[PDB]
Amino acid sequence: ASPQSVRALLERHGLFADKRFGQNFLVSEAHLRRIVEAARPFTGPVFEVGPGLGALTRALLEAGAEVTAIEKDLRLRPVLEETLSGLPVRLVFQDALLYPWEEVPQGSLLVANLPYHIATPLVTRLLKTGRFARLVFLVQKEVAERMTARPKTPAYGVLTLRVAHHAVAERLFDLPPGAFFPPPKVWSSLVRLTPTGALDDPGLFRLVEAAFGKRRKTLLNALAAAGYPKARVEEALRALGLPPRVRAEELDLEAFRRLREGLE
Repeated sequence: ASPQSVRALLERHGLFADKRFGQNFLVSEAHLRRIVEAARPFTGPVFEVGPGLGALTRALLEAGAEVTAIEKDLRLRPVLEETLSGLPVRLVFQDALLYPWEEVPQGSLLVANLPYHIATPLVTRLLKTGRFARLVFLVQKEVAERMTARPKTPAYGVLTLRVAHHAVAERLFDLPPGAFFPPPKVWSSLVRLTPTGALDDPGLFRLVEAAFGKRRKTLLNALAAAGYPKARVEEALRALGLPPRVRAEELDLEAFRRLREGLE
């Protein structure tokens, strides 16, 4: 609710949160409301990864969502059981990487608060299922930048292309450190993904992973390192009108698909 509310709730449960705690709790009601708005309409059940103290959980329920809140930090069990007491919510303590995503109804909604820098494993797991109608991510600003990056920019990489393959992305707004307690060192952002129904293309992503394997290598050399024969790659690049020493970061999703087809 605000820094003293949170601190007092955590202390009741013998917890101390500073910048090392592992998460950052929403204390901004204005931002809370905007997040609920981003997730509408509630046309499928919501799976909320990282409920924190349950602030968003409560707001989602009040807006008519059905929510399954999935929390990795077992220390928050007494806190959430209290804050969610008497509410129609399912509370699960589990690493979201292990949650049975293949069980969720097709058309479900995913809302995830992922405060850390490397979000790629989980985002990839969720998108590969093809089971969500909408995914809303509250992430570090730099992660949102990667998810929505243009070619030839610092943020551009495998995660950009994974997102683009499965979904249309929107960076909706940023959130300052002061919206959270403890305040994080970086700004956060809210990103909405609307899946297209595209499922994995595993051969495409073996190529894309290889292409971005080493930052300061040409695409030719990066693919050679993963066992794509240079002679075959050279020819494929020639056929596409690409520079012989073109770099992975210069290629868009369409170009990666054409390259993959060329090599097959």
